[PDB]
Order: sequence, then C-alpha cells, then structure tokens
Amino acid sequence: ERRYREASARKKIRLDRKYIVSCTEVPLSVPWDPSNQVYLSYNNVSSLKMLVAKDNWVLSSEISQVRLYTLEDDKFLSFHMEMVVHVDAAQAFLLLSDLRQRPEWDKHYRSVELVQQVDEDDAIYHVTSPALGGHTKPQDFVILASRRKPCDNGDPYVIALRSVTLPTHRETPEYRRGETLCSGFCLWREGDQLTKVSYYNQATPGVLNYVTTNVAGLSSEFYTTFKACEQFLLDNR
Repeated sequence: ERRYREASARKKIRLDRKYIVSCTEVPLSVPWDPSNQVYLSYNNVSSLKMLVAKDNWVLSSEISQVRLYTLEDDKFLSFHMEMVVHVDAAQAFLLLSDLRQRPEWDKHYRSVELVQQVDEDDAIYHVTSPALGGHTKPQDFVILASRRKPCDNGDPYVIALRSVTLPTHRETPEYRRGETLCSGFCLWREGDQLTKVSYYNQATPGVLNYVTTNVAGLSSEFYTTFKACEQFLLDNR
C-alpha cells in the first residue's frame, strides 16, 4: 500500500548510495589449478561457514515463516534466506547439490552445463542467467561447486559455490561474464523429516540493483524463487 511504497523506495536509494562504488580489493574469481583443487574446495567451503558465523546479520523481512537476513559490509552487500521444509536433510542435500537440476525451480538459472567433474564432492559448472532489468544480453558464470557432509551433530550439510576461471571457457561476446564471490546452501537437521534450508549469497556485483530491490520490499522474487525450492524438495520425497 502507499504507506509501504514510499518508505521502501527511500530504503532502496540509501543502499544504492552506499554501494554505488561496486567494490579487485577482494578477489571474485580465482584461477583453476588441478593442483590446488583440494584448497580451492577447502577455501570455498571454509568461506561459506565463516559467512554463516558472522554476527552482524540483521533481519529484513518475514513472509509465511520465511525470513530474510541482510549484512551491510563496508564494500559489499550480502543477504541470506532462512526456511524450514518437511524433507530429510540428507535428501535435500542430494537435490540441492546438483546444479544441473537447479534450472527446474530457479528462474535465475537458464541453462547449466557440466564442464569438469573433479571428484565425488566437487565439480565445475557453466551457468547462464536471463538478462535482468537493464540488459539485452544474458550473463554467464563459471562456478566451482563444493559440498561437504556435517562433521558432528548440529553441524550443517554445506554446499558451496564460487566463481573461477578456465582457459577453455573464456568470456564470449554472446554472454556477459558475471562473477559471484561466494554463495551456496546450508542445511541443518531440525528433526526427523525436518530441515532448515538456508541460502547465502555473499557478493554478486552483477546483480546489485536486483538485490537492493528485493531487500527494500519493492519486489518479492527472492520469496517466490525460494518457495519454489520448498516445492521442489517436497515433490522428491
């Protein structure tokens, strides 16, 4: 309603003012080296856990028991979605770990190609996303997906996502080369057939405007795309 439209747009303008200066000070994509595969996979998963462990997360919104947290770092904007689903965490882990089945429920992943299967729990994908507001071209990503099972009780299943570079899939004029610093899921066992599904996205300069629109409340594509995940997991029990 009017009362919310006006105050929301004010919040969006402030966030743009703060993050107009995008961010090399931090490295988005990293060279892929089969020799450093174990550390690229370790640093990938380690980064996501440290993001979860940060303390200055602030709640922005809640809709039908689906929360939305945000974190205003000095250089980049991070958000995080929380949700509880009625599926076993182990089952949700196998579904959310294969990005090839992610276009089936996420509007933001148009196509997904598997470039190289490093090992059991690590792989390199080639992702393409539709053109967001203000572009004629879709943008593509070269992402390393690393998954790890929880070590102890209470620790989460982790699926990590980081952009990398490969000499075989270099930037092409048909797509815009996007780059995400660190994203992925975190799944907790909240009980028998219960799972707290969490999506984290640390930084993606190629979609800043898109994010600040959802955080301010002027849009609801995060919630739509995230409840589609809830519906994607429930059907595979």
